[PDB]
Amino acid sequence: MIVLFVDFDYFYAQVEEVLNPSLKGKPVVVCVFSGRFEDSGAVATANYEARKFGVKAGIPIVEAKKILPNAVYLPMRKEVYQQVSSRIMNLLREYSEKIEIASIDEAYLDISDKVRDYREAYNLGLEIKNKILEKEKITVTVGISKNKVFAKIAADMAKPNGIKVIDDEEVKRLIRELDIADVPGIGNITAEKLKKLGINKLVDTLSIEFDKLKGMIGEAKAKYLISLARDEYNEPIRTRVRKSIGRIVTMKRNSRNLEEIKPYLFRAIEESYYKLDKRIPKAIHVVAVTEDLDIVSRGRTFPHGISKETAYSESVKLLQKILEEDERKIRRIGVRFSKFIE
DNA sequence: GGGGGAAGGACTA
DNA sequence: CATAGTCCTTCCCCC
Ligand SMILES: [Ca+2]
Ligand SMILES: [Ca+2]
Ligand SMILES: [Ca+2]
Repeated sequence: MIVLFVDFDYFYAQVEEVLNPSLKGKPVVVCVFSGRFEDSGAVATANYEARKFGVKAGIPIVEAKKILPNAVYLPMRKEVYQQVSSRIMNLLREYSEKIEIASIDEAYLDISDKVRDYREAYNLGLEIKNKILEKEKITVTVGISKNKVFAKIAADMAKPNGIKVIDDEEVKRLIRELDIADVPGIGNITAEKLKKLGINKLVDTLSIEFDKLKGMIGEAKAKYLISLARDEYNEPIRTRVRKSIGRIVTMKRNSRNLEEIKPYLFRAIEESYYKLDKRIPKAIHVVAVTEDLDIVSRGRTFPHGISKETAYSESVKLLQKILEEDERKIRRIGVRFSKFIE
């Protein structure tokens, strides 16, 4: 199998650079201003000019400002990035039918039937990079290998504006030399737990009692790392299997005023439909988190399929039913979609 | 056997 | 609640 992975480089910040070219070359830091007080919140993504000085994903905005007081700090514009992202995903759609959109900034293409080998996979990666740069002026990094995991690792290694193939032999080498912390889906907490079991490489998970490994990190992650270590990993590039897809936004002030709530609910729906993409729900649940943090929800099933605009109007009715049946103010409001058609 | 929902955990998917 | 959101983990009801 030949898998080609694409990640859009320092995406939120790059998009901002594209919408305002004067920012290029200067440190740029997109942040999620949490609203608790001036500069509360954490950095979402920073460009490389900012990473040079340690400003990066997840550190407090207040700290970023101490290290780089004169950088350009911008608020998160999730909607803008989703729109720019969907267009890029549409371009990727031209290169393969088997595509798996993983998040707003990345996707996997199974190109097993479009190319005969890595040399051709590589030329295709350059084509793709050139297409996106041409259409949207956004640089991306391509990772190519025998499965999803190694294709992503290659992009992580080659970024930004890069391309890299990890052939079968290097896969065998990496299974032995790759810090476990660098494996997709594996974060710090799990990394630390394994360090403590004296595990630092994929290969290491092959010399420990499965039940001892499972006991520390869960069955799913234990099988996972193991199937990789045995170069036995092979999961299809399939549209992800999801129970429900939703979004819950925290409002600025608790409320029970139908008109005041609406906007937030709609932003929730908007975002939700962007995340649903081709998937079509039959069920919609409106979800409210009350002032005292209780969860209240009212849903409805539609034998046909729920269009975005129908979700807009049917949710409002569900929201009204909630207000009539619970007199508490609402703090957070959102929606959930489930039971998809095939 | 596994869908799928509740509530807390871990990853940036 | 106390960086937010997304997705994962564990457990239990239920088909
Ligand atoms: Ca990225
Ligand atoms: Ca990414
Ligand atoms: Ca990452």
